[PDB]
Amino acid sequence: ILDLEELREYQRRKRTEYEGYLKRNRLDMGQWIRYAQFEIEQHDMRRARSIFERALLVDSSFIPLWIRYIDAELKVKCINHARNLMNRAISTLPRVDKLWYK
RNA sequence: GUUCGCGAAGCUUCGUGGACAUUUGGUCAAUUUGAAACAAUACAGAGAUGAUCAGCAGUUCCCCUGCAUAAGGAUGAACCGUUUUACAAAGAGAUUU
Ligand SMILES: [Mg+2]
Repeated sequence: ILDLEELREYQRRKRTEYEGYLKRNRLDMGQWIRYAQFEIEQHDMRRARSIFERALLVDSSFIPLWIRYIDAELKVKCINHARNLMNRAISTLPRVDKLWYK
């Protein structure tokens, strides 16, 4: 991964692969988090955010996804957004203990 | 042009007022640059399983043939890979205040 174009090519390919894996097992939720992580690594915060949102939409009742997303939000010192996300999660799911605790 | 009236010249001819009839067609403009596919060459090449082979489905932001809610398409196409956290409790040893 020397040049920018090379990176783009790599990244693009990876994204495509992820998409392919999703299209079959949309309801997986491990894959989605992996994808999100990858996006985060790539330092495209938008993309990562989108992916997480998509995952949530697929399976709202999946705490791990929520928590990982929150972590990601916090990781990038983007607290306000993270806070909002947390609030949303709480609204969605009150009787799960964990979100509140987080 | 048709004509039904008026006014001048010789029923014939000019000059007039009316009535009749009244707004088409274009999502488009004629060769490369607004998107057809097969074919061809080269290169490989055939689902499980040790091998050979049948058929059926399944997922999809892939379609094709088919009148088709028949049927058929390489098991029609891509799926075979990546896969480290709602993560705590107990015990032992070490440096810092
Ligand atoms: Mg066959």
